[PDB]
Amino acid sequence: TLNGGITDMLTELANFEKNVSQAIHKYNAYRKAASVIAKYPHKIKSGAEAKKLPGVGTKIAEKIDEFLATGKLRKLEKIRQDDTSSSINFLTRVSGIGPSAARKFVDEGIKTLEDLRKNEDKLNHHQRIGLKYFGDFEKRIPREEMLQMQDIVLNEVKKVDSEYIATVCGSFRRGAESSGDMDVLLTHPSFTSESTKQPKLLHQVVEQLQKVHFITDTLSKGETKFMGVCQLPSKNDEKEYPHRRIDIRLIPKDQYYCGVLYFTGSDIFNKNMRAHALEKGFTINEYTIRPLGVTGVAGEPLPVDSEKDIFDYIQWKYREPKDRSE
DNA sequence: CCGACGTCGCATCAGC
DNA sequence: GCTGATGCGA
DNA sequence: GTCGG
Ligand SMILES: Nc1ccn([C@H]2C[C@H](O)[C@@H](COP(=O)(O)NP(=O)(O)OP(=O)(O)O)O2)c(=O)n1
Ligand SMILES: [Mg+2]
Ligand SMILES: [Mg+2]
Ligand code: NA
Ligand code: NA
Repeated sequence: TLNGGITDMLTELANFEKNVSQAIHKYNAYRKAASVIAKYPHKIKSGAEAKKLPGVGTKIAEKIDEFLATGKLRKLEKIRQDDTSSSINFLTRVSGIGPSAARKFVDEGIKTLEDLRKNEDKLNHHQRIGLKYFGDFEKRIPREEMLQMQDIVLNEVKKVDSEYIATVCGSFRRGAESSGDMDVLLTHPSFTSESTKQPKLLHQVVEQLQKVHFITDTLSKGETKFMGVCQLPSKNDEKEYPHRRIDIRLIPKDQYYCGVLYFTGSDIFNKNMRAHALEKGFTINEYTIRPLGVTGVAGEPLPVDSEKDIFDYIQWKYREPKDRSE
C-alpha cells in the first residue's frame, strides 16, 4: 500500500456515489481507479503520473493533485459534514439496507443505530439480522479461524454424503491472511447441468450445519444459494467467537471450473475478466463461457476443463488465485 | 465526442 | 397464484 | 468518471 491515502479517498468517493447519489457507474469508475492505483508499484508523486493508468482520467487526476498538495479533499470534507449523506452512508452499512432503504429510513427520521434498534418492526428479515450482528459483521476473520471453520464445514458436509465436495473460495482461496466472510462452493454428482437427480441438496447441508449450531441464522435461501450466519464453537469460560457471514453456493458439478473462477473473485477481477471477455466476443457467467454470435446472442457452452481454459479462450495469461486480488 | 460499461440468486412488491 | 421489475448482495 | 472508436 504505497498509495493507501489515494485509494482510500477514491474508495470513500465510490462509496458516496453508490450509497448517496445512487450512481452505480461512478461507483465503478472509482473502484476501478482505486484498484489500478492499488497495484501500481510506485509512490505516486503527481496526478499526471496517475492519469497514465488506464481508468484514471481528468477528474480523478485533479483530486489526486489536491489530495497530495494538502493531504485532504474538499469534496469529501463537505460530504462528511452533510447530514443526509453521513446518515445514508451509515445505514447502508447494515447488511440488507441498501441506498434506497437507507434514504427511506432517513426520510422518516430513522437515522441512528438506536433509531434502528427501536424500530425493528420496520425492518425486513435480512435487515433485522444485519442489525442484530452489526458489530460482529464489522470484524475480520483471521485465516486461522478460517481454517477452523473450513474443518467444520467440510466435515459436516462429508457426514451428510461423502460425495459432496465443498471448497472454500473468496478471499480465502486467494490466500488472504484475513477475510470479511466465508464463501463455500458445493458440488454433488446428482446435480449437473443436465439433471437435478435429487432434491434438497443444499437444504440437507444447511440443516446439518444448523443442527451442529454452526449456521445460526439465515439471510436468504434458495435451491442453489444460501446466505446466513455462522459461529465457531468456544470452550469453557471463553468469551464467544463473533458471528460471521457465510455464503454457500451449489453449482452443477460439471461446471465447477466456471463456478470456482466466479466464486474466487475478486469482485473487481471478475468484472474486469467478464468485460474483457465481451471485447473478445464471449460472455462468462458462474456456469459457462459462451461465444457472442454475429449480433451477440450467446452461442453454446464451450468445453472447459480447468480454470486455465477460461483464461485461454479470452487470450489471458493464467493467474493464480493470489494474483486475482484486484 | 458519447454512449457503453458483469452477471446472476433471492426477497419483495406491483399489476393482473 | 404468475410474471417481471426493482433492491440488494454474491 | 473514463475512454474507444
Ligand atoms: N459484486 C460482486 C461481489 C462478489 N463477487 C464474487 C467474487 C467474490 O470473491 C465472491 C465472494 O464475494 P465476497 O465474499 O463479497 N468477496 P470476497 O470473498 O472476494 O472478499 P471478502 O470481503 O469476503 O474478504 O463473489 C462478484 O463476482 N461480484
Ligand atoms: Mg468473501
Ligand atoms: Mg461473501
Ligand atoms: Na488514464
Ligand atoms: Na448494506
